[PDB]
Amino acid sequence: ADTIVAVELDTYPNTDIGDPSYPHIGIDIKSVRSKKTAKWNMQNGKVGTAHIIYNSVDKRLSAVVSYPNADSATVSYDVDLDNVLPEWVRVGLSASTGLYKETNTILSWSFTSKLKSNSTHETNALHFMFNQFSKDQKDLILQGDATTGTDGNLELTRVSSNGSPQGSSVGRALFYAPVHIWESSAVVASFEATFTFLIKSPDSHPADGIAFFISNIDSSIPSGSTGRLLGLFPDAN
Amino acid sequence: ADTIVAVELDTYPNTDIGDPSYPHIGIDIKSVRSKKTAKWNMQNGKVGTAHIIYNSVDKRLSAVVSYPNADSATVSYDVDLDNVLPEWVRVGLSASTGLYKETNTILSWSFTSKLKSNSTHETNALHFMFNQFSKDQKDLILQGDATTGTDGNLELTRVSSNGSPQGSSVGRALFYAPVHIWESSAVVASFEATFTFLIKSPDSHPADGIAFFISNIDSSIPSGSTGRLLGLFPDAN
Amino acid sequence: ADTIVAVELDTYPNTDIGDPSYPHIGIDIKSVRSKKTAKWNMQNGKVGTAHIIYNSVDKRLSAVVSYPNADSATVSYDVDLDNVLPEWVRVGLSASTGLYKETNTILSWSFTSKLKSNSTHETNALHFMFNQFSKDQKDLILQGDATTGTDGNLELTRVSSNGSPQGSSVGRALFYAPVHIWESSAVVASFEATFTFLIKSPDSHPADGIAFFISNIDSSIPSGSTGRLLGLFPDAN
Amino acid sequence: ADTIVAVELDTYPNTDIGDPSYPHIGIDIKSVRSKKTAKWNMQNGKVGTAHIIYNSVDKRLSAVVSYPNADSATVSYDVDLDNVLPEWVRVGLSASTGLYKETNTILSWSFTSKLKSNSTHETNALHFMFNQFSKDQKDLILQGDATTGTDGNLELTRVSSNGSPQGSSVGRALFYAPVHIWESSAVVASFEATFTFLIKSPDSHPADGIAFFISNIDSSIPSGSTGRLLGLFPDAN
Ligand SMILES: CC(=O)N[C@H]1[C@H](O[C@@H]2[C@@H](OC[C@H]3O[C@H](O)[C@@H](O)[C@@H](O[C@H]4O[C@H](CO)[C@@H](O)[C@H](O)[C@@H]4O[C@@H]4O[C@H](CO)[C@@H](O)[C@H](O)[C@H]4NC(C)=O)[C@@H]3O)O[C@H](CO)[C@@H](O)[C@@H]2O)O[C@H](CO)[C@@H](O)[C@@H]1O
Ligand SMILES: CC(=O)N[C@H]1[C@H](O[C@@H]2[C@@H](OC[C@H]3O[C@H](O)[C@@H](O)[C@@H](O[C@H]4O[C@H](CO)[C@@H](O)[C@H](O)[C@@H]4O[C@@H]4O[C@H](CO)[C@@H](O)[C@H](O)[C@H]4NC(C)=O)[C@@H]3O)O[C@H](CO)[C@@H](O)[C@@H]2O)O[C@H](CO)[C@@H](O)[C@@H]1O
Ligand SMILES: CC(=O)N[C@H]1[C@H](O[C@@H]2[C@@H](OC[C@H]3O[C@H](O)[C@@H](O)[C@@H](O[C@H]4O[C@H](CO)[C@@H](O)[C@H](O)[C@@H]4O[C@@H]4O[C@H](CO)[C@@H](O)[C@H](O)[C@H]4NC(C)=O)[C@@H]3O)O[C@H](CO)[C@@H](O)[C@@H]2O)O[C@H](CO)[C@@H](O)[C@@H]1O
Ligand SMILES: CC(=O)N[C@H]1[C@H](O[C@@H]2[C@@H](OC[C@H]3O[C@H](O)[C@@H](O)[C@@H](O[C@H]4O[C@H](CO)[C@@H](O)[C@H](O)[C@@H]4O[C@@H]4O[C@H](CO)[C@@H](O)[C@H](O)[C@H]4NC(C)=O)[C@@H]3O)O[C@H](CO)[C@@H](O)[C@@H]2O)O[C@H](CO)[C@@H](O)[C@@H]1O
Ligand SMILES: [Ca+2]
Ligand SMILES: [Ca+2]
Ligand SMILES: [Ca+2]
Ligand SMILES: [Ca+2]
Ligand SMILES: [Mn+2]
Ligand SMILES: [Mn+2]
Ligand SMILES: [Mn+2]
Ligand SMILES: [Mn+2]
Repeated sequence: ADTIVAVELDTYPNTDIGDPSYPHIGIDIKSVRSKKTAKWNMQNGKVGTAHIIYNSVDKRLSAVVSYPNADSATVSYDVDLDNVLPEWVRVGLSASTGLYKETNTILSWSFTSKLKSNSTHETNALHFMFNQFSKDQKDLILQGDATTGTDGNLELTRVSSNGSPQGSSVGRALFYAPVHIWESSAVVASFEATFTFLIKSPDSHPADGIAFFISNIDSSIPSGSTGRLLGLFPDAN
Repeated sequence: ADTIVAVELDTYPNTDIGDPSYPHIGIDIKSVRSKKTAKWNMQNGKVGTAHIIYNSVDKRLSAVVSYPNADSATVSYDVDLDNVLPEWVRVGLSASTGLYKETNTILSWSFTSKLKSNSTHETNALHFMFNQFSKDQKDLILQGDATTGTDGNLELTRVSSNGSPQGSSVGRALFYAPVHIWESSAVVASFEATFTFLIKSPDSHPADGIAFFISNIDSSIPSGSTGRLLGLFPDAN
Repeated sequence: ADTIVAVELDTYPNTDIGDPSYPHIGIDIKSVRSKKTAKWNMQNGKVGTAHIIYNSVDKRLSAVVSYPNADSATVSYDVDLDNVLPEWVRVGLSASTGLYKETNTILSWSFTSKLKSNSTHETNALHFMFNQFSKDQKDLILQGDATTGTDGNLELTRVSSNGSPQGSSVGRALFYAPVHIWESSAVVASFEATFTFLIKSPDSHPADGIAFFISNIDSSIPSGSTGRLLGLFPDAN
Repeated sequence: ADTIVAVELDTYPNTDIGDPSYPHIGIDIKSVRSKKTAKWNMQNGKVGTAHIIYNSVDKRLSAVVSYPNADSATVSYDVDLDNVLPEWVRVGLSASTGLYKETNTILSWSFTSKLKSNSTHETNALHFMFNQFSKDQKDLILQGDATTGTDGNLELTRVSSNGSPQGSSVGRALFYAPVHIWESSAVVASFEATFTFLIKSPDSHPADGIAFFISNIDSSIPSGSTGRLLGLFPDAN
């Protein structure tokens, strides 16, 4: 079973499995039942921005989601990633739909990871920035229904040619190269991710959400993880 | 008076004004009496590295000081900088000696500040990195006994030609350009500073320490700030 | 008697002083009479992007100006900056209008300067990025009619309250901190500048242009350098 | 066959296949017979630094190799990479030994690639920096005799326990993720690579050299490319 650490932008509330009674953002550590959440005033049809940050000194994972001229939603949680994730991982974006749908369009995504070992200026780093996605994005591993190229955007879940979202869809996009997230000999290790999305829904209550996640290198979409499971978890435990 | 926020690498314990009975690192908010401190195993004659970080989401200021092949001292403190510092500040390094002395050599210094406002990828940033200092460092405002050029280093406090430290010396070096540390319309604001130093001392107990600070633009060394005041405070209150 | 090195986005052809008989971009070394130019299909009312680059290895200064879904204008020129500019300079943007006007709006501006001396990874660098300008931009030195704040933009030349550009106007904005552009002991020295502008003109032929420039630290707008002189030169020599 | 663009630090002169009669640095475009070379005063036993740069505006590939306190060798060549390399490539380091040997130790390696298309601040970038290599470097694809971990360095060619180099050895190390080197809709595309090496040789004339290269994603060591072929070319055409 995959080891997952994710920050979810949960648009549909599934109270039966622990979700709060409204759209929210949460920090999930190995389970879809968020260890911490915050109310999120999702704005249907508007481009928003998510920013995730973490550093080994504070051992605190935080996320801020906001829309232009609007209050931002903030969530933070104390977690020592050394004891949760393996040394090498893959980072990515996941999204899903179930009975209800929504577009899970990613317009830009950037990631920076830095490791500082016990030495002078000896800092190892990885940084990638996508402000436009091409049809053949060789450095991205697309899983499920995720596709790129449509107007230079990344569509995590299935969308029809006329532009409408489909139900029962799952898709992920992971950066090709493995990332060295931590090391026992690192004085300081830190990462930062940012991505802009566009969640549009024609129906009543949009579903299900988008999630930025970190996982074991060989992770793949668990079978039957559409809907509430966000393409990350095998069950709702 | 000046508004000061600093991270001190205090080498001499002044128990009468609140210092712990050993060398330590501390976080000072408008007072030399550190709001929080941590034991620091200072290594006389060795080059060490200090790393300070802060972000508006966690509103937590942290510092890590370490020497190659040795544990690192860490100190953190929750503080909302919007309520302590003016919108525009100047960042710098300060050091002093009193009855006892030590060299306060800075071998490198780097700083990165980022402000993200309510817009797409509209991030304002400033970054400077000095790995060598010249005799005529036009982008540094030197105050007190601070000088540059000797072997490409920055000597905060007075050192004679033969290479030995002088007592009752104070010196600071501030980056020329003002830094926009925070803004009411910022989704995320964060900064990071790093510097390597070399504290060498002929005497028994070295004194007094080095400090990375942030202050009002027009700040200058308070009178009598040699010794325990680290060139930052006018009194010990 | 300022030393000026500039890349001009010349909107009005002043053939009496050497201009080609059409809008163009040019590389000026100490004189308004460009050492090299290239035809530029200026698009009234549209946001464009200028990108300037230079490195001490090739000792070649190049610039590219372009608008979306349009051909870009390119101009390059071989010049050893060590022999033209002082070691320390200030970088900035300049603009002017004469009998004819146009708005000289700057929507963003970034600059990166790197110096690599004779040592291991010993690189000195400076980088600043403005994606939004505030009313009180303390890190910018505004000269002439230049102002900031209007919608988060930088208006190099005077614009009335309704939005119409004014004739006979000059404005410049220089980054506060001096920049160490070159050093005799540098293995590699290089810089890069990028800025987006919006030139709008209600009249027949727009005038006069915008220019990215590098100068001696104490430079200021020369007397009567409105119009064709772009706020950079004292005369048309 | 593979498409190769490389910058070689050739330590052994093979006059028969076109090499100058002294150690040199050269730019190879699809052939081991450099399109341009420059004399290189290789210093056996000392750590050196290579720096490669290129940009689509000047369409010029340049390299600078140097040792602390010594003049540097420089070589440049005009080449439009859009017409030589496929859109997606992999970048790496190669080295080989033949009848004669030398150690081809890489102590650090960094690369930055940027693509700016017809859009506002829409820049795609990739950057990685290794200042230490681990035993299990998951983001590197090691080919041939290349190994990592020995004192935190990357040994491109076979070396023994006591530290001496072996003859008839070839090794390469490519960054895991493919790199989007150019795009028809890019206003500016550029890259920069830097690496520090240590060439030590106990015998008469060291051989054969180190090379930084760019190739088609699926490139692999051609059969019998030890010696003068540098693990890059199938023959000496
Ligand atoms: C076709 C498909 O892709 N199927 C996926 C599947 O998707 C799930 C599907 O769920 C539809 C409904 O399923 C159940 O009936 C309920 O869970 C229902 O949720 C509402 O009711 C439950 C129980 O009463 C509540 O706990 C839950 O919070 C929710 O409440 C409703 O919330 C709205 C908004 O707040 C409110 O306005 C309503 O009043 C409130 N209803 C009530 C009665 O109070 C589901 O709607 O589609 C969902 C949305 O797309 C997914 O989230 C579901 O997962 O999932 C499985 C497993 O993950 C997958 O394998 C399958 O392919
Ligand atoms: C010349 C100059 O620049 N003067 C500065 C001046 O510098 C100060 C000066 O202080 C010297 C001594 O001053 C007092 O005598 C004491 O504060 C003494 O400190 C020891 O004693 C006090 C009081 O008993 C203790 O509270 C304090 O912790 C310290 O204790 C001693 O600590 C050592 C190490 O742990 C231990 O080995 C001893 O056993 C212990 N002593 C006892 C009795 O227990 C000072 O030494 O020089 C200092 C060092 O350079 C500075 O830190 C002082 O600031 O400062 C003023 C005001 O800031 C400035 O204006 C002036 O120019
Ligand atoms: C009020 C103010 O700010 N004054 C500035 C002043 O600004 C200058 C002013 O110039 C206006 C005209 O001045 C002269 O009459 C001419 O130079 C004229 O330029 C045209 O004519 C000359 C000479 O014949 C040509 O060499 C030149 O290319 C231009 O040609 C005309 O171009 C258009 C477009 O291509 C074409 O359609 C016309 O047919 C063609 N005319 C002819 C006869 O062929 C000036 O227009 O305003 C200018 C524009 O705003 C500025 O560029 C001028 O500098 O400048 C001084 C000194 O710099 C400053 O101190 C003063 O305050
Ligand atoms: C074991 C192995 O890995 N083999 C590789 C193989 O490696 C090659 C091998 O070459 C050894 C010698 O091979 C021939 O004898 C010559 O090419 C010789 O080179 C010298 O002589 C030629 C011809 O006369 C000159 O053109 C050439 O420049 C060189 O000149 C000598 O240079 C020195 C220094 O300037 C000077 O002092 C000498 O006087 C001068 N000699 C003369 C006669 O003038 C080779 O030495 O090992 C080499 C070094 O390790 C490799 O570079 C060779 O490639 O290569 C093949 C093909 O790539 C590979 O498949 C095989 O596995
Ligand atoms: Ca949910
Ligand atoms: Ca003290
Ligand atoms: Ca003109
Ligand atoms: Ca050779
Ligand atoms: Mn949830
Ligand atoms: Mn203290
Ligand atoms: Mn002109
Ligand atoms: Mn050669």
